[PDB]
Amino acid sequence: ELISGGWFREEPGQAMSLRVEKVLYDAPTKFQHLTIFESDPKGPWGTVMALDGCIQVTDYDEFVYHEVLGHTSLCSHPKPERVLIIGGGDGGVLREVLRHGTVEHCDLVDIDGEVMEQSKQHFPQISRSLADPRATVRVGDGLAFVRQTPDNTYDVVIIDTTGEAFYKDVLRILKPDGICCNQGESIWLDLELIEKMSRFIRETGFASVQYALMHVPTYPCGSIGTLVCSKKAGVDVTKPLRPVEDMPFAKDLKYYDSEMHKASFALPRFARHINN
Amino acid sequence: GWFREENDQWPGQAMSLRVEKVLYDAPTKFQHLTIFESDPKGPWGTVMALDGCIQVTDYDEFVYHEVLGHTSLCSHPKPERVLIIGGGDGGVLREVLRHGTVEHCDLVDIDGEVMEQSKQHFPQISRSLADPRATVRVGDGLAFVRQTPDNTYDVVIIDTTAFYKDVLRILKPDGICCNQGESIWLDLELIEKMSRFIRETGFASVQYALMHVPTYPCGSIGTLVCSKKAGVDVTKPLRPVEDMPFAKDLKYYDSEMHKASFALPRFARHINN
Ligand SMILES: C[S@@H](CCCN)C[C@H]1O[C@@H](n2cnc3c(N)ncnc32)[C@H](O)[C@@H]1O
Ligand SMILES: C[S@@H](CCCN)C[C@H]1O[C@@H](n2cnc3c(N)ncnc32)[C@H](O)[C@@H]1O
Ligand SMILES: Cc1ccc(COc2cccc3nc(N)nc(N)c23)cc1
Repeated sequence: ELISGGWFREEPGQAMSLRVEKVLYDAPTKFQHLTIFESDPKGPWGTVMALDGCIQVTDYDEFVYHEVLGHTSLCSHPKPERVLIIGGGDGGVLREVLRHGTVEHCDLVDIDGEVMEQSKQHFPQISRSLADPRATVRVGDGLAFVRQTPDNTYDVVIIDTTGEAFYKDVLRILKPDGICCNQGESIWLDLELIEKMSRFIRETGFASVQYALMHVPTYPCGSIGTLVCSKKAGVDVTKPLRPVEDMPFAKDLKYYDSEMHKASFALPRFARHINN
Repeated sequence: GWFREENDQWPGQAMSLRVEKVLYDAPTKFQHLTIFESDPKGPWGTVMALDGCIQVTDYDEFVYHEVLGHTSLCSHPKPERVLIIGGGDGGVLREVLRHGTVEHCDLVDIDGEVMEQSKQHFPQISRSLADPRATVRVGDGLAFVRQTPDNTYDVVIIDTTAFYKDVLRILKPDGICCNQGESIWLDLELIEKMSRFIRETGFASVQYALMHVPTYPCGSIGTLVCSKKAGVDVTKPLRPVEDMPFAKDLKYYDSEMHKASFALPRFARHINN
């Protein structure tokens, strides 16, 4: 029950407010509250999607997190043929993955079928990937999906979502050269959580884990990062194995390139122990 | 009990912080100055705004002060005399003073009430103001540079809320000017203009360095790093901070972050080529 002309508010002791031009969807789903609106056309954001009160997608900045997740992982892999995306119901990470000609197939599993339906309706430049015949899009819980996946199925697993048994399944379903990249977390709000997850994922049996920081302006404090995790040892994910500049789509990307890839693993000194 | 930030140039958008206690709120001869204690449940601590725009918080002031102070002084072969225009809070100056090469720093800020309030409410920032190697002037930086001799400064840092020709003129041959330089998300066209304008004034190279500033609108800002002498690749450090004894005291800046900060998203990269 957002109203056109009203203001959408996101909140300890800080709030962000964006004026609403047209409400497109606002209702609880089976799993979470989903809000989609056209923002004030006098500002840059365009259409906005929020999940339980928190902006997840906007027209203006959607490309950052999708390009970074899709390319930092696939450009770290020698031949990414088969890819899994867990979450990603909006289609953005999938759109990026499908740019890569080496990809033969990509499975995507998101628990909330209404997010994909609403992204098809109101974010066609993000969600058009979901109709690709190289993609199999499924509605289900990713926890159960990886539990039921055979050993050695995927070259790359991306976890684009909003436990010890889960990560051991991710490690087991990846092939020997496997690369995983995981949910965004903030060096400003979540530093302790990042340092724990990084230790835990190495302990689980990944050979290396490096955090890649990116400039997402609509995420709280304006950055987020992903842990890029290599199953095999001797792999340096911080310098691209397969530079995107050698691929025919590089000029179409709005954020990512090789210079940003190498830059993203440089952290502010207070966080640098995450990576060394 | 909320401070609300919203600027006419970015319509239908706002950021707000809960106010625990108001410390100061008055116009000044030049601008509106607001200082408050923010919610103790949150990280920001004490907050200073000027004309309704947050300029400093206890929590993240290190980022903008380290980037400005160290990107510029680490890009200079031997920075002995430094000018700061603005910076009445003391933060750039505190960073500039870490450097053993610096013999003297002049700091010229138009607003004396800023410095006064900063000594009162931000002592861990404004202690620098009392340093024997600094001279602090209340006054317009536009007038100050006009009345400064050619070839006076190694580094000019413009930390603010004909002029550039004067900055170019007062810098020695190998001089570096660094200026606060706007958001790639909300003012990218202003950065393009400024970059071209400074280059045509006669700086030989101008490069934009991006940094993560969590209390700034959309979480980032950058500075334009400008060299009078050509061939000067500012984007790699000439005096790496790691060879200096205060390197581990820093909370944000090091040489990996220096190099990284000049890598721009593809949509903004035409600022640097
Ligand atoms: C919209 S997407 C985040 C925006 C960046 N593209 C986050 C999705 O993760 C899904 N999600 C959350 N938990 C799960 C599980 N357990 N399984 C699959 N998908 C999940 C949720 O439905 C969102 O659509
Ligand atoms: C607070 S500082 C903000 C950045 C975080 N250190 C911005 C300062 O610039 C001063 N300022 C503004 N205009 C001028 C001029 N024209 N000259 C000098 N100082 C100036 C102003 O009073 C602020 O303290
Ligand atoms: C003073 C000022 C702050 C931010 C901005 C632009 O930014 C935003 C605006 C509104 C809502 C936002 N909500 C989220 N999540 N993120 C943002 N960056 C948001 C402009 C001006």
